[PDB]
Amino acid sequence: SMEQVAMELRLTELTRLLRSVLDQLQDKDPARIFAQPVSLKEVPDYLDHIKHPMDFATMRKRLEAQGYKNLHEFEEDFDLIIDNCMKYNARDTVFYRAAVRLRDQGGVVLRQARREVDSIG
Repeated sequence: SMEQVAMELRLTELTRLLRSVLDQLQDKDPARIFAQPVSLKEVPDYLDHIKHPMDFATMRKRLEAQGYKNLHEFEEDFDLIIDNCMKYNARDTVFYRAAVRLRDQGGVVLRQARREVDSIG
């Protein structure tokens, strides 16, 4: 149906806007602390601590499959990245600190992304 195509075009254009958002957020992580999944070979206890691991590569795979239906879903995954790290790592660590800085800087980007998604529909 044409209605199904039109919905698919809207998902495509959301995907485009979320790719730009993802790029901008990842630039706020110049150390690449959040680029890849935590390795269970190197942190074998991780899944005892953190139930839903997340990282930028995993988000990018979901994005390229058009797997985010709305901005809320994408924000949920970004928040997991930050929140997971702030639980596993202590306040005095480079990891925790990196997460705080990513959260603070990413807020700016997400605030305007929300206006854009609402505005364009």
